[PDB]
Amino acid sequence: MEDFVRQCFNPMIVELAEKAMKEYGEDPKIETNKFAAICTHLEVCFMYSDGGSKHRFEIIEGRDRTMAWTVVNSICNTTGVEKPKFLPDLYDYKENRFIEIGVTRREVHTYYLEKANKIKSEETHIHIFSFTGEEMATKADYTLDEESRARIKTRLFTIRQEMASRGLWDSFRQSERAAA
Ligand SMILES: Cn1cnc(-c2nc(C(=O)O)c(O)c(=O)[nH]2)c1
Ligand SMILES: [Mn+2]
Ligand SMILES: [Mn+2]
Repeated sequence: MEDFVRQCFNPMIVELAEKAMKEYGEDPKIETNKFAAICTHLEVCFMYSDGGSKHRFEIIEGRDRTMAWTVVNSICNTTGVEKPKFLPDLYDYKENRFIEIGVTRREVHTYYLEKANKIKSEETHIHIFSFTGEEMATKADYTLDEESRARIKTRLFTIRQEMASRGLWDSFRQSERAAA
């Protein structure tokens, strides 16, 4: 499993996963499912930011916690936007709002209401992707164009197929159900 992760994602993502893992106190060699999930969340987040005009998105995910909070504060103190209570993943300079990306292995609408009640924000936008090509967003506003969202969708599934081609998909979808 660990070997798969390291040859499936790019070193830059892999390294960023390992960092966040050790911060929480988690061993990337023992909890290899959480390893793969973080790598995935990262990738999805980067492809999502890619998706706008050059200066559009601010990437909050992947940074160091302290530095990430400093970024948020800078936005709130400049746009007027209400400060969130938990760390989002992006900010949209076009739609004047924060974004939270999720990647789940259970239902889009199940994961949505777990994240929304956790943030309790009438301003932070939400967007959930699935390993089955499904998506849900606050007020059904999906931010990006069809082509962009479809690419991430495609990719997520390619990983889903890839794990299953080694018999790691069952264990991976079970582990998220084992977490909640
Ligand atoms: C219960 N749980 C397990 N993993 C997460 C989780 N944590 C984070 C995080 O920022 O720590 C995410 O961005 C994310 O998408 N999921 C939450
Ligand atoms: Mn996050
Ligand atoms: Mn997220």
